[PDB]
Amino acid sequence: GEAVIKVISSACKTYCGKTSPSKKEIGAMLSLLQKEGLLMSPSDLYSPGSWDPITAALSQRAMILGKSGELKTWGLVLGALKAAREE
Repeated sequence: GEAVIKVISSACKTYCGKTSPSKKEIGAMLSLLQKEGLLMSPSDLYSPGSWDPITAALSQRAMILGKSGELKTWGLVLGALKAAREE
C-alpha cells in the first residue's frame, strides 16, 4: 500500500491542502499522526476511516501540537478526512 504512506503524507496536504508544496504535508502527516497516536506507521491508511483516530487524538491533546499555531496543521490533516466524507 504505497498509498498508506503517500496518503498520510499527501492526504495530510493532498487531502485538505492539495495545492501547496508541503508546508505541513509530511509534517502533520507524521507529526500529526505521529503526534496523535498514529506511531504505528502510515499503515493507518491500511484501514478504512482510520482518520477518526487522529481526530480524537489532537482532541485529546490539541495543546500537544503547534507547527502552525496549535491544531491548524491537524485541521489540514483532519479537516481533509472530513473533506472525504463531504466528497
